[PDB]
Amino acid sequence: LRLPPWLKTEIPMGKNYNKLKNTLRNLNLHTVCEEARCPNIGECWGGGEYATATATIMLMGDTCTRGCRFCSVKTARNPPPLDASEPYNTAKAIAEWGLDYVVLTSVDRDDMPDGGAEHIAKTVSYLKERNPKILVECLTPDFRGDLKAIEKVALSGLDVYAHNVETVPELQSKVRDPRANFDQSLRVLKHAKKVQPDVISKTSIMLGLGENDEQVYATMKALREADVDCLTLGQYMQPTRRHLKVEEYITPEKFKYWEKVGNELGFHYTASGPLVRSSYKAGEFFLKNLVA
Ligand SMILES: C[S@@+](CC[C@H](N)C(=O)[O-])C[C@H]1O[C@@H](n2cnc3c(N)ncnc32)[C@H](O)[C@@H]1O
Ligand SMILES: *C(=O)CCCC[C@@H](S)CC
Ligand code: SF4
Repeated sequence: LRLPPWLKTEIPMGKNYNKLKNTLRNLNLHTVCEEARCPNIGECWGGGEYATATATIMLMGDTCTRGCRFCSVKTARNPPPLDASEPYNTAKAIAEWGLDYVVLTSVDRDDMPDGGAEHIAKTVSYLKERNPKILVECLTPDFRGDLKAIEKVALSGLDVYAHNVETVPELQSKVRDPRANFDQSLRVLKHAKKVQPDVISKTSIMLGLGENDEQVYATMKALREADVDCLTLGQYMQPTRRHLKVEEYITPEKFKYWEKVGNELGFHYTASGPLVRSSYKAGEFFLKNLVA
């Protein structure tokens, strides 16, 4: 039981924030920020000085078919069916908020035959046909290794394909649902490079789940062997008392250390920090390292 000082946040202020909160409920859309109970809700939904207010619309309802021990998203054996109007409503809300870069994610839908690859592809297609110059990033589930489902999402005009390994291979069984493993997540990023050679790969790992420095170095080196372009490192924070406890709060100095090691291995940009999540300032990192 430890409580750190550098992981403290603020109660969400509602200057430019209720516009996003009321838009998500007008279209009956969900977001991973509210379900996962992220502390960076105020920073991402409301730019302090000059930060475009962005969000992470979570598709296919607020209930996941999997039960990951680090995630607080609701889990049910059979979630409600797909909403056909979700891909169309998402494209309207994103263009309404004036975003030049958007990130989209969804819960795992193991009950769907394609796992929702067609539903995600229609959300990106409706969003790119409406605004061709907008940048889209998809935080895609593993689809249980369905190479056809991964191909359908990667060929939807996607700019950055994102799928997280979450933690080191030695902690896949304790942290993630058994339907997801380390080698499976790498085959999601590898196949996205084969089907779409000009795509940008991106993944996110979490620290504080019992991993050591030796295990983290081998994971990043294996990701570079998978030709993964981008990497994200962040401190795992306990969502609820029912979930996993934090094992070790990584110091901000060591968080900066892995940023240099990522630059050594050749990662196009390594975003590391205690509060750094997968989509945390993802558009700001795109403008600083992925142009030229
Ligand atoms: C809910 S997942 C959605 C992607 C997809 N459903 C999957 O997991 O394969 C979105 C992100 O939230 C993050 N997340 C959930 N709970 C977290 C926590 N307690 N601390 C840090 N990150 C968390 C995970 O890292 C994950 O990458
Ligand atoms: C608490 O740590 C949950 C963090 C959720 C991060 C979402 S908003 C983006 C990956
Ligand atoms: S797959 Fe795991 S991390 Fe993703 S929404 Fe479901 S329980 Fe949460």
